[PDB]
Amino acid sequence: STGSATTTPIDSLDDAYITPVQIGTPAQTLNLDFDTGSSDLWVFSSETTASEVDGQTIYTPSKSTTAKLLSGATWSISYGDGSSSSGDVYTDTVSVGGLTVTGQAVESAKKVSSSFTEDSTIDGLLGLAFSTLNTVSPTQQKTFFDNAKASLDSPVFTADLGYHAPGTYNFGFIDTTAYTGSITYTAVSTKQGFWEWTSTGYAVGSGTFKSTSIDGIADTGTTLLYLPATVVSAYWAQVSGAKSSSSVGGYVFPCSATLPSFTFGVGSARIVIPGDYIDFGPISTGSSSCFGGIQSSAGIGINIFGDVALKAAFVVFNGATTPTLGFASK
Repeated sequence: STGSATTTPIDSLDDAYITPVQIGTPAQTLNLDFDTGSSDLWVFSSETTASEVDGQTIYTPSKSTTAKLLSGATWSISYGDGSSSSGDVYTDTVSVGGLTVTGQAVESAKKVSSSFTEDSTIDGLLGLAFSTLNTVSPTQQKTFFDNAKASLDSPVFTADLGYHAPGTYNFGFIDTTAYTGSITYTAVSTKQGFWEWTSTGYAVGSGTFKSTSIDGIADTGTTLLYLPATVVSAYWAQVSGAKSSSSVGGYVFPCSATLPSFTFGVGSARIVIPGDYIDFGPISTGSSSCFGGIQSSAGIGINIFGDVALKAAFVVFNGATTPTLGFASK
């Protein structure tokens, strides 16, 4: 089997991407944030505290003839940005782009933190990291991809995120019309539960490539590109007036600037992020100070190849017995 679904930016800055997902019988369609950095499929629901729902579409398990309460199971998750959610668990039928899993754990939120409430466009998350990170207790549950893998034509999914435009998540096949050149595959460590790999270095604009190993994670659920402070300083030094602002929380730059590109290495191959992809717009409405899309990972503990990086590539998440990642230009 295969599936194919369009993923769409939630706003004009590509702050996140949403993908429609059918849950239950009859189908209830929710727009979920596909997140290769976590492993829980959770939704706003009829059980979510009413004051914490503000415009999201909710899953109502009592209206699904295939929903079954997973007795005794709870979940609770905290994300790197400080947001969180928790609740109980149903199993139900879940379809993405024509690909159907029966018995998928659907984690129904009883509580969500304020940033989720405040984002009316995201109805939940669909985790695509490794199932070892799933938070369901006392019986850990599998991701959608893990449940579908055996049925897929090939045990892979691909992310093709657009810049200020829709893109595509495919399951079970590699669309050879969606990229240029070849796909370069690189080793993955699953020891932390992430799609963790080592970039071979970087360049800033037309500058010379620096060969240096950068361990990090391919994370569709993180908006920006978080890299070591040395790398980030070298980038922003090429932008007149750019500075790190402790009060704003990262590098900012004059909105009048034209940003240089940023290149990262995948083995001997190179992925070029155009300068425009690194502009996240005014820090507050009407400001002439703009927020940068490349930020330091120094306070995270891990480097994160988020959407800023991934949207410049066609990315293969290869879930073969030994997982790997593939990157192509597009």
